[PDB]
Amino acid sequence: GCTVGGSQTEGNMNKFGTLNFGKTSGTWNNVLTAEVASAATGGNISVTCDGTDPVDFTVAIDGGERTDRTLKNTASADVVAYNVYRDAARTNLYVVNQPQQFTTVSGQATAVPIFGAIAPNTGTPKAQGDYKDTLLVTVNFGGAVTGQVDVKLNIST
Repeated sequence: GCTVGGSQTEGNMNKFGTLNFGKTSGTWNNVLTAEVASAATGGNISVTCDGTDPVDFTVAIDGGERTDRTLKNTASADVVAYNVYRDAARTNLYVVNQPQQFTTVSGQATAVPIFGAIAPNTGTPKAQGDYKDTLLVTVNFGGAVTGQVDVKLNIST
């Protein structure tokens, strides 16, 4: 058997972790980054399987609450687009609903890295406040577990 590590059960859902982009003013000049911090330890989500042989699994991430990976501040209608990648260099997007291919490492927890990015926004001021989204991450073992990742950005003064 296999399980997804770092997950917490809360009200008949699994919470895998948080993708927190931090704090910024309503415009910003740099790429904003984040990495999923698991609910349990603040590290990567992972997969562990019993037995010694490697196991094939996939990881698919949806488009969030609005389908287009946008963070939203409820008070305003304002949104900020983002995306998630498997790699630090952002060469490998988690395409919406398309599985990424993994193998477990024998006898070890196997990381499922999730990197977030928000492009610079030098020209369009966003309203102050908390921005949120929730991604659903599905882990399927080729031999299924869905969890929530809470995405966060705060726009301050």
